[PDB]
Amino acid sequence: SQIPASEQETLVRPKPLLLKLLKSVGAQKDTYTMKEVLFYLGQYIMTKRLYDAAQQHIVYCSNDLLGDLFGVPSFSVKEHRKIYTMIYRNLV
Ligand SMILES: CC(C)(O)c1cc(F)c2c(c1)C(=O)N(Cc1ccc(C#N)cn1)[C@@]2(OCC1(CO)CC1)c1ccc(Cl)cc1
Repeated sequence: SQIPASEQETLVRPKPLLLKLLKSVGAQKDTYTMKEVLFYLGQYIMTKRLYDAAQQHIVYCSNDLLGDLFGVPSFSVKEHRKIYTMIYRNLV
């Protein structure tokens, strides 16, 4: 665990383009726990194949709405506080 359980559990409201992303992989609500947002972001990453076998912990999100939302061309799945901060930029 890198992120406290209580923080993972908290209900959040995605801004519209993050909601678009979540809805494109089957999410059907306006509010989610951060853990739920992360689950659907993972579904999106795996669906769009934003990964590479040579660097298995890197999400390659350039030229993708996810990259626009997070403001980076790539990031490491191991850096959870950095991921949370990128999500917070996208919550109401
Ligand atoms: C192959 C690759 C690049 O290594 C990869 C891709 C991937 F999509 C996931 C992982 C790894 C991984 O470990 N995940 C779980 C995770 C990672 C970090 C945090 C935080 N803070 C929370 N959860 C991901 O989702 C996994 C899954 C849903 O749980 C089945 C679809 C995931 C979710 C969301 C984000 Cl933003 C980033 C990553």
